[PDB]
Amino acid sequence: MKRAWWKESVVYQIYPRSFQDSNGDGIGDIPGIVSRLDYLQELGVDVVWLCPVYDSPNDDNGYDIRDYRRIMDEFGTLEDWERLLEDLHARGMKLIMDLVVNHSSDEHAWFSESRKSRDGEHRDYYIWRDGKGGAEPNNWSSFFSGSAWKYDGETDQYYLHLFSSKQPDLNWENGKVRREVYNMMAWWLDKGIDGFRMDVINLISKVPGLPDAPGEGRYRSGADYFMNGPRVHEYLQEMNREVLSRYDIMTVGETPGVTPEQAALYVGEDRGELNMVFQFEHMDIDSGPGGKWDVQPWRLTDFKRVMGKWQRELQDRGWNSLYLNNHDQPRMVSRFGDDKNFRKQSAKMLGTLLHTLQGTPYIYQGEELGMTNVRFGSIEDYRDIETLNMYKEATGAGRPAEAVMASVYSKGRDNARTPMQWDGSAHGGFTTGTPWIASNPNYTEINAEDARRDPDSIFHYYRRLIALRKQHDVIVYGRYEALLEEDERIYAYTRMLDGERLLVVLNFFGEEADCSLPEKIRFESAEPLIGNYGRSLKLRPYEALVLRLQ
Amino acid sequence: MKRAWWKESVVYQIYPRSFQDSNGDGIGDIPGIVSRLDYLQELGVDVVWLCPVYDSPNDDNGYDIRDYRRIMDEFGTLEDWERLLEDLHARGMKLIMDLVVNHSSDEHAWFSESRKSRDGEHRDYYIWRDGKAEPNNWSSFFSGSAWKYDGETDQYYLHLFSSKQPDLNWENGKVRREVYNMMAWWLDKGIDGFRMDVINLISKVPGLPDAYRSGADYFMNGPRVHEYLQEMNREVLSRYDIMTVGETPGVTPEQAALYVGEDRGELNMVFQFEHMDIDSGPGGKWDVQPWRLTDFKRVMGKWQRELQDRGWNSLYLNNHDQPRMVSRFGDDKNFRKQSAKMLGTLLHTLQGTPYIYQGEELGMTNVRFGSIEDYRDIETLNMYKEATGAGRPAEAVMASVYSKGRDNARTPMQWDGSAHGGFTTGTPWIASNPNYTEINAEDARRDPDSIFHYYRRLIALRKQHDVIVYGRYEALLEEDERIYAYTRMLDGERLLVVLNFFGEDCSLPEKIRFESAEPLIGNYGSLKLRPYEALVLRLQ
Repeated sequence: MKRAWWKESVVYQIYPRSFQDSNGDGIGDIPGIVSRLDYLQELGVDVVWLCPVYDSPNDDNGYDIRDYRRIMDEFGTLEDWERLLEDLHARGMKLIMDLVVNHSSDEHAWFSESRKSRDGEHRDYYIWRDGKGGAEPNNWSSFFSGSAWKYDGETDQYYLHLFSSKQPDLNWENGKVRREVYNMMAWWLDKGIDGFRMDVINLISKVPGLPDAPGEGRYRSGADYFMNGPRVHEYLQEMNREVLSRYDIMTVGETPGVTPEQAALYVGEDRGELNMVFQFEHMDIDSGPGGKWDVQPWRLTDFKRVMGKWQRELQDRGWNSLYLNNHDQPRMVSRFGDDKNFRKQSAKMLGTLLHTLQGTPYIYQGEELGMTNVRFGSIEDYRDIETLNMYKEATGAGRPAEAVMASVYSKGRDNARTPMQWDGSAHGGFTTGTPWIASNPNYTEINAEDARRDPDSIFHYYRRLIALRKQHDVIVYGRYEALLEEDERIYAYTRMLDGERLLVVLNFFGEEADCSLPEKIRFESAEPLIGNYGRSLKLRPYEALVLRLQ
Repeated sequence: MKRAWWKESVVYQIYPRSFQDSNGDGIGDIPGIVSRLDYLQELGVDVVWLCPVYDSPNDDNGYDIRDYRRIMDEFGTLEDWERLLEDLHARGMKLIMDLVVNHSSDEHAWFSESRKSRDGEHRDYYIWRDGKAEPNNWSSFFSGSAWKYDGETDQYYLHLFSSKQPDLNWENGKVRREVYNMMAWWLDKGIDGFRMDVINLISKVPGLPDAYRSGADYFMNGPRVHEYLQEMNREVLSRYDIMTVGETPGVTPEQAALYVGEDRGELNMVFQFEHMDIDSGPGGKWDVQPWRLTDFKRVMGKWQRELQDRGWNSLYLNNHDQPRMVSRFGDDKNFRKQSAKMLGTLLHTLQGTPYIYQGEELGMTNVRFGSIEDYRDIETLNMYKEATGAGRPAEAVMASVYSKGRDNARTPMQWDGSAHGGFTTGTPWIASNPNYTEINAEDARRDPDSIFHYYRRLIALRKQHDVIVYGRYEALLEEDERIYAYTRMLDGERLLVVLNFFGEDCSLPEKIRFESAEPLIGNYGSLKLRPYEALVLRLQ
């Protein structure tokens, strides 16, 4: 439809804590990011998205912010940060920032002022309500564990904590709250950040009557009332109008459990809200009805459907973000691929997908190296307010630990927050000392040096995926139309733009499949732009080829 | 801010059923409206809002539509209707239509197809859900639950208003798309606006929550109202030159701003029910309670000040769903004339689009029939039944019906002093108030010092001064609980509207310095006081 940079951009997500350490603390630093910057520029990353790098008590790794206008002591100083912006702006690259705004820290001046009394202005900055029958005002649950309300005797009432008790949710139904949100955004936008990734933007508004959750139970989901709220769109349009407009930026949003059509009101060209959004609908292919922990077998078809559905739906007006792994999610080469049998091949084709699909590709740390989910011996080797709260509770319910651990091993978050693997030394040359979380012992195999050395490496495939992306318009803007849809072993689609065509045939299993191509897709000019392995319908295991039909 | 006709327009609400009958049936007809059209033109009415005049079982009297594209048999034919449009357009006047889109009828083509099975396309045109017993502890507006069970499908259907008013699924495009077609169907014919019925009740919280009790939190001011209205505006309302008012229950000045706002591109104006709950209390509408003039003045001023800068206020103190004003906020017995005139001054010397209901100009009073049998309203006659079940004292139940009932305003309009104030030749569907030997149109049109001519004079000056329409609002003596005073100023022009809301000291402030007294109008033809008096002095 229309052209823009963020459309033909590739964003690389950096979890600071476990990217690069420059002081031997074990916690990754911004200056550490600066040290490794040449890596990203060689890969060809265009935009960089650092996870939250603000002042936090570190209950949820930065998402609970004590001060918005201060860089987290552990990461560095505003200067160390300013360097990264400069260097990146000098390497021709861009910086994205994490907007965590529906919830704040307990330590934020506001909350410390809120809890003080029922008379202070700051009391309505957060959702304080009175208990329904000597308990919580609803049967809503926290995401990590337990209720989403915590009591305070100083005021004799509960406060909404849809996440950790240290993440008190903000009352966006207060002009003051919203107005202050815009100031901090401007504060950073005034400094030249080239975009704002917004954290759970659709959780910003709650149903006015703060209802309970039909279905009863001890503690259940209030997702029908906080998620995809009534005033969500009312505020974003204010945000755009108030702050986003006056700056040239890119805007992606963490919208969990949004339907394509709901997204269109976020992602829509003329909506004037956000530029793109993170749907979690393809993160619940392996997940089941009970929760994220309900790991279930998954059908390639139904996967292809959610991918295609989203691709087709937002195509005409709107832009799809392409992501299969973030810091909250397990790593892909394992999840949708063979971590053991065909790690390298798996990653290459899965990467092909997100790169030969329409939308803004996102890459998370280590994706390029084909990093695998981690399986530490004990729970002690883990550190996540979700993991160690799902364990505690489930074990308190008498549930088998081996079972509870099996869930942690596949659906955990620290499966992705392991010290990145740069080299084969101690801690994959991340920290000189000891890491805050154990490093996967794979670094003697999975590392950056090997990749940058090995010409047939995952790193160098992604490079080329990015390289051809900049060298053909079909890849970015081209139409989407799938083939052999019913087939449960071959994911095949075509990207066409103007007269240009692309045939992306993929094999999601470790079996040599039958490339029985249709006739609808005629060809007299086979032009393999890229291939996992360098009519032979015998497609190799976990193989991926993007033939340019032309 | 900006200028537009609907801003300096006066709408007259017509309840067809009890306006004028031209076939002795008792039921008022559209052709009957045509007969009496010279009355409205005389008064000065610019726009005419007929209540629903479409094919209906007549359960809720037009608000249950079996066919949207057909005029109710009892009212006339499309031609009889077309005449009214032509005559009105030829008298320089306009027609507003009722848009009952929230709820269809059971007899409508869709519902009869919906209930058929779980497979037909029409199944998702309405809100059918599985029970939980019933889906939710939501209650209907008339009585009982807001869900009725069907065995054919073994599920309940959402009926917020009545079992004969099945609510429509606005999360379906096919529903919405069809809504737009009928709108265009009428708009193609040249109707000069659309009064929309429970517009904010179109969208329900997706998970159909439990709250028998009010589910207002979810159906009212729902999550996709503003989403749809923009679509509707975009798809149809923008393509024609019209005026649109919306029936929005329980809307705060700020929620309205999203509906009434200039830049929102949704609705031109809305009907707030916040000044209809001054006399009402915490239990319901029936909880008649004593009311403070200050708190009344607040809700009036609040709304006037809030929507002032961008937006437009609708000025209404009685509709077909509400009791009459000369009685409610005035003395029906002591100073009917004075109560009527000062209450009219308010809505005519306040900023906004003044709405007049039938008989407001004649100072018609709330009706007190001997028995309940003399009443005919689904709401009235359903509470009475429920109340007897809880063992409510009929005396108390009727005392509620007498004040807060809807049939108070739907009695045959009193044109003259003959049988039925010259409404029907036969017998009226509802007994006519015997006041027609006192309260009538002829007397008004005759008597120069009549309520009719005061409203007319209010309508006149309205057209002759811009301050009345567009002027700024600022109140005075706000704490005073007896005198409702405010000032309307525009450019250099000022207006001082001093009003006495009771039958009994005009200690004017100095902030309001004047060196030119110019009484544009006055109830009764320096500082004084008078019973239910109202004067609009133009300080200038």
